[PDB]
Amino acid sequence: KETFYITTPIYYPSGNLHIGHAYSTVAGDVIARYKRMQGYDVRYLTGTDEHGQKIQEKAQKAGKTEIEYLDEMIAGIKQLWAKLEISNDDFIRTTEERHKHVVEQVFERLLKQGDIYLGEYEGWYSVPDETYYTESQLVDPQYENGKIIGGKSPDSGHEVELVKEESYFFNISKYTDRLLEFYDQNPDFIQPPSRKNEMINNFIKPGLADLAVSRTSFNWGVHVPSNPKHVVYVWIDALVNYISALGYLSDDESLFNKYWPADIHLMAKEIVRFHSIIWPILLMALDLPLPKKVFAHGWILMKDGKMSKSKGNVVDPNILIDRYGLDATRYYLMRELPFGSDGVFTPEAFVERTNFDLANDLGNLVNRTISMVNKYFDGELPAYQGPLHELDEEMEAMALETVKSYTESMESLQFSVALSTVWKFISRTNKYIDETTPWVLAKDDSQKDMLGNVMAHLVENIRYAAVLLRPFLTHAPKEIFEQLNINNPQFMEFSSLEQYGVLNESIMVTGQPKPIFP
Ligand SMILES: Nc1ncnc2c1ncn2[C@@H]1O[C@H](COP(=O)(O)OP(=O)(O)OP(=O)(O)O)[C@@H](O)[C@H]1O
Ligand SMILES: [NH3+][C@H]1C[C@@H]1c1ccccc1
Repeated sequence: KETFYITTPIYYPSGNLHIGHAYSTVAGDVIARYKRMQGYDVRYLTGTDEHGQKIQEKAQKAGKTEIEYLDEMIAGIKQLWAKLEISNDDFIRTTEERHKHVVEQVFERLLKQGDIYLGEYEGWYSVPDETYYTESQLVDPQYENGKIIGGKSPDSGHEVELVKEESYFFNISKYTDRLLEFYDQNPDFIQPPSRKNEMINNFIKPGLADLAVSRTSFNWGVHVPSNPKHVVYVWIDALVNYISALGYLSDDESLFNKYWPADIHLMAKEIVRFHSIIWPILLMALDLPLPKKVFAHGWILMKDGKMSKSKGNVVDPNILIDRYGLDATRYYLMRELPFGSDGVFTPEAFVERTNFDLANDLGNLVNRTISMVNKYFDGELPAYQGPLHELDEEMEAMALETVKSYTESMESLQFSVALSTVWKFISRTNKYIDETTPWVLAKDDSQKDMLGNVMAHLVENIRYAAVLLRPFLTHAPKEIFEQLNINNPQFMEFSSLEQYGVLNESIMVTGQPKPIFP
């Protein structure tokens, strides 16, 4: 079996996760499930970014130890992934020894190699962004005798603080030409490629400054073994999760050798710089292969901009699932919000997706079909014979073309296009009923064969849609197979879509049709 390794960002458990976090984790889940159905040996990693002042200050404010705070927050996150039915193969916490020990080895190795040297970081820092800023990067900067003496982060808009402490530096500047050479040789590395140029212009052109990779002013993080008063910079700590979770630097590196390098790192656009500059340079310094692709999706937006945990301008996925069901929540996120751009959430757009696409187009397609099979054939769906109706040959071709087009969208992580292409077919299947007017055929017994043929095409079309939706919807496909009494597990797999009309034996469909949705 060919291997496929996909990761989400490990999220800061600094508050309740929102549909932004759900998008990343569902998107990763869809690709994992898709890749498993394609016959790949899949590992899907998610986790939590638990070190740094951002978390430590949240714990102290809550009046709790960092670890009690974190266990309570991680509990909330793991409840959400369970409810969203995320098929992640592992959950990595940066507070785990399997992670901390790898971060220790990596730092000690880069110190020994001389990539890391002791200095002092004197400059601006955003605790909420866990990001170093130059004075020119600050928004609403404050001037005093012609000097910038304060300002806000350009990312979060939180006030930055002045840092002046002993710090270990990683000489990332000497890897600049090698990184630019890598981009020249691998121009498809960031997807979509429209994110690459802004990142090079913003972060490499001005000159790769040496990265402050340790702190002495607080103690919540991995301690530098050779200099324990130093704590590893949360972003060095965090990035290592992708290889630490595979048992890199452990006795048995079988998981590492099998799944590294990662096929896809998922993220939103704001942390591309960490995954596209610092991460590849760190991997160069450790002499490890680079990730194959960074897939950076857009932001889910509200009326007041990017949906943000710290801001509070949020939509809780727990509310959406409890109120409208899981299928509607997963469908909305993947369909309404194209991967390669930003998208505004509205409750109106959510209910329209939920009611018109799921309940009406798909839900009513299944109900119409089973109702007619029960009415005309007393529940005995006649076996597929061939394209007996003059519309069938062309529709059977559309079924195959839907699978082909769907595949092309899925391989480029164009989830919204894959789903749009499936719904074009679901719409055409509904239109097949309107065109064939099977109620007219039910009159004479001379048309009983053709009526059977129409029923067999409706059901095979539904089966195609159900199989293609298995990565996206975890409830609807199983419910559809149950109600149609399709029990062959092979007829739920991608290979069964290779030739139209697999149901060549008669089937008793459910005598008690229930709504597929919610
Ligand atoms: N608005 C959003 N749209 C899409 N994905 C998002 C959004 N917000 C967060 N994410 C996902 O979570 C990642 C950022 O993780 P993080 O824990 O920093 O969330 P946050 O809401 O931006 O945090 P905070 O508001 O506390 O700064 C993104 O890279 C993406 O994977
Ligand atoms: N904003 C931080 C969550 C993202 C992250 C950093 C490094 C590795 C994985 C995830």
